Amino acid sequence: DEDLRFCYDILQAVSRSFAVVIMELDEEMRDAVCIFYLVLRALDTVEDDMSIPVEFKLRELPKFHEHLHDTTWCMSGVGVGRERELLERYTHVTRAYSRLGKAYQDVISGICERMANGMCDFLTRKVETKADYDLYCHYVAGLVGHGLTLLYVSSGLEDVRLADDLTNANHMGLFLQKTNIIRDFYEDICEVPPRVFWPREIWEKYTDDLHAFKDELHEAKAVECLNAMVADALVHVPHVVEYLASLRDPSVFAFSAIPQVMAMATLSLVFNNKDVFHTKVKTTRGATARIFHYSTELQATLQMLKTYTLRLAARMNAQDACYDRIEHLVNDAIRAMESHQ
Amino acid sequence: DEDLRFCYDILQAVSRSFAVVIMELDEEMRDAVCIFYLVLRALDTVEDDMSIPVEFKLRELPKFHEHLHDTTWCMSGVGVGRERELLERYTHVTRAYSRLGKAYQDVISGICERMANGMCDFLTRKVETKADYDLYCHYVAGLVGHGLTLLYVSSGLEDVRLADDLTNANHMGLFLQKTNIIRDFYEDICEVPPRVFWPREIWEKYTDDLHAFKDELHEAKAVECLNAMVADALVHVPHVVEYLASLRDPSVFAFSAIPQVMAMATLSLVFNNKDVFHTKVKTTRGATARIFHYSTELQATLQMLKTYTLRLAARMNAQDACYDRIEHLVNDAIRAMESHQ
Amino acid sequence: DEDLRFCYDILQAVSRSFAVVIMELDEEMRDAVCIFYLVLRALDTVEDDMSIPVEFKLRELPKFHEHLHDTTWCMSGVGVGRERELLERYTHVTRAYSRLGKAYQDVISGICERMANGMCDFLTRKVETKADYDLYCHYVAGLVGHGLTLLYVSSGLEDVRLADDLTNANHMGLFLQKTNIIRDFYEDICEVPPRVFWPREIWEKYTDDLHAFKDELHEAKAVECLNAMVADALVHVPHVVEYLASLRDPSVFAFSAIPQVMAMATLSLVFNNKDVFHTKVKTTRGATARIFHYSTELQATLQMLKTYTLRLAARMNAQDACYDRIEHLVNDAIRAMESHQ
Amino acid sequence: DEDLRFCYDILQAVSRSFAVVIMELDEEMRDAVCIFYLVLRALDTVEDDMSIPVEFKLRELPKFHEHLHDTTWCMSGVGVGRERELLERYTHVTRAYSRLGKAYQDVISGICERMANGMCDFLTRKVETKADYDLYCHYVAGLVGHGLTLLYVSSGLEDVRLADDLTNANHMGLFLQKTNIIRDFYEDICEVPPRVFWPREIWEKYTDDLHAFKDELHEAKAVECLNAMVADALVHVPHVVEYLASLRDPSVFAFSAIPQVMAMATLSLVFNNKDVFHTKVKTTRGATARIFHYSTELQATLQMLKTYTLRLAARMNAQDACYDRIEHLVNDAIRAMESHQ
Ligand SMILES: COCCCOc1ccc(C#C[C@@]2(O)CN3CCC2CC3)c(Cc2ccccc2)n1
Ligand SMILES: COCCCOc1ccc(C#C[C@@]2(O)CN3CCC2CC3)c(Cc2ccccc2)n1
Ligand SMILES: COCCCOc1ccc(C#C[C@@]2(O)CN3CCC2CC3)c(Cc2ccccc2)n1
Ligand SMILES: COCCCOc1ccc(C#C[C@@]2(O)CN3CCC2CC3)c(Cc2ccccc2)n1
Repeated sequence: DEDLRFCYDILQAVSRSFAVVIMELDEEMRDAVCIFYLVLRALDTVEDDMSIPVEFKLRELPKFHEHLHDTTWCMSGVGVGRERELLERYTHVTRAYSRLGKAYQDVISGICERMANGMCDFLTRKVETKADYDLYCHYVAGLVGHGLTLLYVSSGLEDVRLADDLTNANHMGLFLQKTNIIRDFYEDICEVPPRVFWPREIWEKYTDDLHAFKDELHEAKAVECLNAMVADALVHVPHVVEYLASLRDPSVFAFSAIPQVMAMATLSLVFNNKDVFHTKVKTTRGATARIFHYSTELQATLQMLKTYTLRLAARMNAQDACYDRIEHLVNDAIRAMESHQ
Repeated sequence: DEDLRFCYDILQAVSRSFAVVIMELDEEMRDAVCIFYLVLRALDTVEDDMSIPVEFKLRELPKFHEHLHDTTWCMSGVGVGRERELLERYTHVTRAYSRLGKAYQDVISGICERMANGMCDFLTRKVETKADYDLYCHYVAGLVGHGLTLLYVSSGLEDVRLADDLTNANHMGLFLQKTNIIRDFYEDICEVPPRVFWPREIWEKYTDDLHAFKDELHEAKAVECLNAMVADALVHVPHVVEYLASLRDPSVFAFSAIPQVMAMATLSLVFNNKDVFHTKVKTTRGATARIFHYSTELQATLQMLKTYTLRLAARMNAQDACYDRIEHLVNDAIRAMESHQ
Repeated sequence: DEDLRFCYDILQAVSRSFAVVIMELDEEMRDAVCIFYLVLRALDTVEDDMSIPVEFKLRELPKFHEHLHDTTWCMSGVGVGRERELLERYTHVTRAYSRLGKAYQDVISGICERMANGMCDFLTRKVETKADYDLYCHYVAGLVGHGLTLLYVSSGLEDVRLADDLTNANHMGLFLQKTNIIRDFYEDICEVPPRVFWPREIWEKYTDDLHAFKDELHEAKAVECLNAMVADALVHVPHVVEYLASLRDPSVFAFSAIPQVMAMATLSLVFNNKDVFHTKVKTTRGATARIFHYSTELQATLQMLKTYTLRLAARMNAQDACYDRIEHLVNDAIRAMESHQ
Repeated sequence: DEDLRFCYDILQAVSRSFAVVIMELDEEMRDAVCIFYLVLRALDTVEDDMSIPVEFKLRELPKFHEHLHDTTWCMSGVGVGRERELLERYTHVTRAYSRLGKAYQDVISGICERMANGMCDFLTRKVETKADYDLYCHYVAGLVGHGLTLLYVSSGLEDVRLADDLTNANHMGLFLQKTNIIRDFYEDICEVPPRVFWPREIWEKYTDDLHAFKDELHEAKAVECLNAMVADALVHVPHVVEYLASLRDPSVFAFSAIPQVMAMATLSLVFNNKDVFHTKVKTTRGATARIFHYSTELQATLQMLKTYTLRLAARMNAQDACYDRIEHLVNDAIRAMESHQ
């Protein structure tokens, strides 16, 4: 019992936000998801440490998942804060892993490698085009979408058919990662070395240097560039709706809907707002609470996404460049929503 | 009309959950059970209220049922909040009561009296032996099983052969009560004054002072006594199944299954759980939602009780000495379960 | 009464359907047919445990029919569900046995033995050819035909000049059994350990791996392999009609016509259907409701059979590999039905 | 001492291909390689036997490596020829295993267990994609390349850095295992039941039924497919050239180079050759004698490899489909060789 407790204790300590949503699931579902998260967290931890040689990463990450069967493996000099204790006591994670159904072990191990390999691809090349941006997000978010979906099936809580086409599942992950990449633009831009995710194929149409946006000036394009990033994100919404409306199990739904609705609300805020280049754009605790409270069933869930979407569209002028691309990205979204009510 | 609307309004107020389950019954049977619950409720409001003297209770309780024919009666000095209001306006209960079929009225009175007496017995003495434990749960729960079963037969929805041996009916109520007694340990002991139900004949083998389970120091002995308790409740599982399998009506079944399935799920969570000693362990709103949805038919019900049963035996370790008492009990439970598939 | 009650409350607990058809019969024969069924199922239960030794079967099976007196018998560690209860409390079957007339008693014994050995012959061996097929079905199903036919005779209800030739009596059994083997495939293929009854001589022509059928990428050949199975079945049809036509007792006809009609209906549904490889295919409640209702006399029976035989021919087209063939088999069937109108 | 005798004895009886290259190793390292082989050999005998329930393999194969410490362990009746005698007296192995550098023991156990679970993972599922193919070859061959590589470093004969990247080592195993699968096509497709490894993602393009590759009628699409397989295998060559060129110890190089060269020689003979679909194409013993004699030095090895890679290419012609892909892969392997000269 000491193993699973260490997992949940470090989970809540390294990702309190997500640590709350995950408590929507129960029994073995939450157990697997918890371990699944920690593994990917450990993986990303190593891949994020810049004091680690590139080669070491290029040959260790690809076989990271192999340590999932070695109940003796662990690290000692890596990890930021509590992220350290996770790698130093990984034994608890792997030992808990070996208790999950053989079905859960595979999805986790499989995704861990696929993601790890995807990370190695970007450890040697920059993110220039949108394809790169969509592929990168697919590795750190999209695949996460695949894994979870494969879990709802292996659990028997959802219809086996939910895993034929994972396009939407991938969309579920992209909507979150992108909404995040946008908001967390300032924190990521100043860090040394600077971690950039915004594709040159999008910001180059606005500036020569990206780290020139902090400056209160150029603020006119910063917005236009930001909106371009938002629009690019509003593309996944329609698919997000489709994926949610395909969920039947109440537990699996709340765990899948809460993050999405939370993202749409986040976008409706960061959209067409300069304050994104200087500080953290967060939703009010009241909005956070309610979302976590009503996103238990489709209807009410679609009912909120529908609201935030309008509060996103109803914030720009026909003078703002994207009044068109958005006016459609909004209808396309609302449509999908209206087609399930 | 208005009396009924009060009873149903006070119901969801004093006990939401049950107020949702009771909706599984038809207006006919529902009106009776709702009043049956409020009677036993107002009765408990007197027993559990330590703010008043014992000579007041042993004076009022014994003749509580008699008040059912006095639509004027009411008590205005016992209980807290809602429950307190239930007594000050007990009139509505008796009102609607007089509007019930004689058959129902009598069953509600017989149980109210027999329970009232039982409460008095344990009102001037504690629970030391297991027999005490069982006998008590009988007076406050087992009898409810008898009453309900009698109401089912009386109504005609269930066959008369059901009331031949109220043994399994008693088991139904015991499984629920024991599960609650096991979960609300910390809450009941942090009561002023402390409320204890765990039979001395049991904790006596793990500590001389039950209050030691609150301190982590005795975490081992605590969880070791907790598992002993859970083991005591598993004895009723095989019987609960039999009773649920003897029900023919779809409405009565659901109303009888849901609670049982909710208890098993809860029992699988608090099993070998130490959190039980510092907080209240509960199922996820989503899981309790999945239970209300499928506890409509026997089979679907049996596989849920099965799953949760297997979950209980899984969270078990071979290292500790309770693994044996249980392994044997889980089999008798799963056996009886498969014994109907 | 205490013994038959058990025999009935148990019969009604494993084959709800047959437990409804058996009531078409008369008290004298019903009680007999009932015990006759139980004994056989009690037998199949022994012949169908995969967590039980082989040298236990024969050593115990061929002494099965012998143990049908010795009212002091019973097996405590056999099957699952109610079945094991039938064996752990087999006693009620042996006294209700003698309690019952003996003209039948001998028939039960005769087959009970024959069938048991037929099962022994196949325990270690398996089905490689259609010869193994028709043979196996003979022991488990065909013989039930001989039996029932015999019981019919000895009861004076049917002509003694009917137990002379038993060919058709075997066809009734094979048809019923073979139809179940086709419909209950996925259910059997998923048995753990696996259960196979399909002639190696047949699927060796549409594939090289039977378990493969679970696939969705072998369909085309899987269905035509199914068509072949159905084709093989339709060979008994003409002989089924003939038998039903000979029966002259209203009560004995219904009990012998419904199962057949139910089979033809099911067979006319599984034919050229892929759904058979991922779920059980069964007649709608309304369809089966009409079957029990009309299959009381010959004419009505022959008409439904025909109707269903004309729905199995409506699913195929010229492009089919068994098309021009089945039209032949479908004819031989109708011809027979049409020669009694 | 007497036990290593049994080990080498059995070794020379079971494996006639590797037995020679192993015997030529340096005593110390050799014993571990001998036992390492005998271990995997015992494991395989289990997976490759069709008289065992696959329901008990999945439950015990993953435990097989545990017996490596229990000198009293052995298996009663499984496997034929000498392989049977292998487990019956598996003690000689385990006791010889005991007296080996703990490092060697850890490597054998690790690979053994990992390979075992890989077999179970492929006992239920089959090879449909080119992923299942590479993954399967990985479990039963790539891992062997891992173990040996680990054993090399463990002995100190090779630099500790040889274990850094095990990707090339994996390529080593795949080149051998694949060449055999391609060469043993006929021998395998004519089994009871049949054995197949050629990925559907490849042959589904050249036929509807793989078995159709035995008829002179489908001789055209048979070869065209065989070429697809050869190309797939020719992908691992470049890495093979790299791994060999990384070995510094003569003993290790000879043992590693010979098998690789032999495979390429065999591949150059089966390529575009159609006798494969009915006979077992092989290298003349005089050729495998020339290879053993010269594959002791890098340059000599690279040379032989090149000339075998060249004639494999000088086999196809313009009118051949694979012509283009072969050139690329061939010249790709060539360049790798000329790179180390
Ligand atoms: C129904 O579809 C569900 C789609 C979920 O989409 C995604 C997308 C990205 C993430 C994430 C994340 C992290 O911030 C946490 N750790 C894993 C990747 C990164 C960095 C370390 C996550 C969070 C996540 C991570 C691991 C397990 C579950 C969920 N989910
Ligand atoms: C088919 O068998 C049915 C067995 C039902 O078993 C149980 C067991 C315990 C309870 C309860 C309860 C209470 O908390 C609510 N009130 C009545 C007894 C106590 C205190 C006041 C109850 C809830 C209950 C009580 C009265 C009426 C309906 C349901 N049922
Ligand atoms: C007028 O001709 C009548 C032909 C009846 O043909 C058949 C064929 C098969 C069966 C059957 C069956 C079982 O599923 C039930 N038990 C007996 C054999 C198997 C397994 C255990 C049965 C059902 C059966 C079994 C026992 C007694 C009566 C009928 N009948
Ligand atoms: C320097 O890199 C060396 C790469 C060697 O590549 C490979 C690839 C495949 C095999 C093999 C094999 C087997 O047929 C024999 N047994 C082990 C795996 C299978 C089945 C049972 C083997 C043969 C083998 C197996 C065990 C010990 C030594 C060699 N080696």
